[PDB]
Amino acid sequence: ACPQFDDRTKAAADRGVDVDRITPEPVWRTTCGTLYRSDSRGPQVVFEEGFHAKDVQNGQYDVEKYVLVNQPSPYVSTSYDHDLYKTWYKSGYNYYVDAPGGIDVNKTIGDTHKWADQVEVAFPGGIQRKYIIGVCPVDRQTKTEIMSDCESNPHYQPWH
Repeated sequence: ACPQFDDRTKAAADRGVDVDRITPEPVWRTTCGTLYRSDSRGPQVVFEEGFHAKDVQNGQYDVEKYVLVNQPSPYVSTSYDHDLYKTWYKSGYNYYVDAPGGIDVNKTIGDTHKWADQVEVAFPGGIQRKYIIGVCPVDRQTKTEIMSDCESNPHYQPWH
């Protein structure tokens, strides 16, 4: 099965997320399959730092408002869909994530909002580097992964 942790923000790269300010009430992901994140930053920084959120102290904690309007927030978005990179094909990297928890966005705010088809999992306080498996770069012209240039994260620590 998947290990469950009492700390729903075990995955976070940023200490000090205030779980009680997350609204509306979060439905936490309890599975442990691979998740994906498109990002413009290459693995040199992402594997060293993990994914930190833009604004844990003063960002937008309401999940509905954060989906309606992109704005600094305590959340790092990922998706259940390996192929979401093809929509976001101008972001040069597709990161493969194996992290506990996260807020299942469609379970929390419903499945009819603007980004429901992106099947998102939002990580409050981001995702520490030990939960990032690796990356594949994305070719903008063909919208495909450059699979000969993928890279494992030296800091990935398997946990199940």
